[PDB]
Amino acid sequence: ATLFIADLHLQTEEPAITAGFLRFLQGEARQADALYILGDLFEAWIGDDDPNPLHQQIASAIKAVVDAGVPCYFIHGNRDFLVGQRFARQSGMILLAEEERLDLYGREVLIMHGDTLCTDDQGYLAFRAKVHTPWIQRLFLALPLFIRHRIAARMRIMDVNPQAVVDAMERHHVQWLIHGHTHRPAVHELQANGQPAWRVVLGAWHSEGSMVKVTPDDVELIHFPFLEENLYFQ
Ligand SMILES: O=C(CCCCCNC(=O)Nc1ccc(S(=O)(=O)N2CCN(c3cc(Cl)cc(C(F)(F)F)c3)CC2)cc1)NO
Ligand SMILES: [Mn+2]
Ligand SMILES: [Mn+2]
Repeated sequence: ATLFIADLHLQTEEPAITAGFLRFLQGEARQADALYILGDLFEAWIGDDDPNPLHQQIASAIKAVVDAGVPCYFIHGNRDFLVGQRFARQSGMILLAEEERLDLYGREVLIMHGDTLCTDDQGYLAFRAKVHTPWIQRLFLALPLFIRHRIAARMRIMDVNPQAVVDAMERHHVQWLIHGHTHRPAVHELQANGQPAWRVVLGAWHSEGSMVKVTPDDVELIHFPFLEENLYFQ
């Protein structure tokens, strides 16, 4: 099976989500053919030179999955668009483009974070265009770390446009799309390329975890607890 997760929004102040993700990496992920992280792995990112200990803790845990034979892939979210090749090397992850078409057991599947499908929010899309401009990213990353941290602290949900969904699935000629961003886990039926098509949405990790599991036989949207919930009787 191939696994998809997104919208964990990991951060120091939410250790329960981190512990849930570490358990996921040490258990479920080790049995997978591959693990894809469709953006918003971290609640914030100001560059790969950040000494935040959580970053190294997460990189080591993902690296252990990769070393166990499970390739891991990352598409950027709107929270963590500055994740770069240094973190890719630390974690063993492979960075992918904003849209990718996958062969999953003979099923062609488009994957993306999902924010680019929210074409009704033109203000957001203009902000996105600016922070994805390479010369702007370069200038921001050149600032001292302490300045970047102040900017980020100081700076501290839209849904998809149905026609943007059809356009993306016809551009890639797929009948299956998996994304996150909207935090509304669901399976939507539509029509694309003259045939029934499906859009599968991941959940954010709020109280419990969420993943999509693709097998040769089906597509599974799965909700599971962060920790081992030991039975006990009354
Ligand atoms: O979860 C969700 C969220 C719902 C959708 C909300 C969309 N809005 C949103 O995401 N905002 C946002 C805010 C702060 C951060 S940040 O703290 O990580 N960090 C990033 C780098 N960043 C920067 C970069 C560059 Cl290049 C240039 C500059 C500037 F401005 F100084 F020039 C700053 C400083 C701030 C990241 C994202 N959807 O699924
Ligand atoms: Mn998110
Ligand atoms: Mn997002």
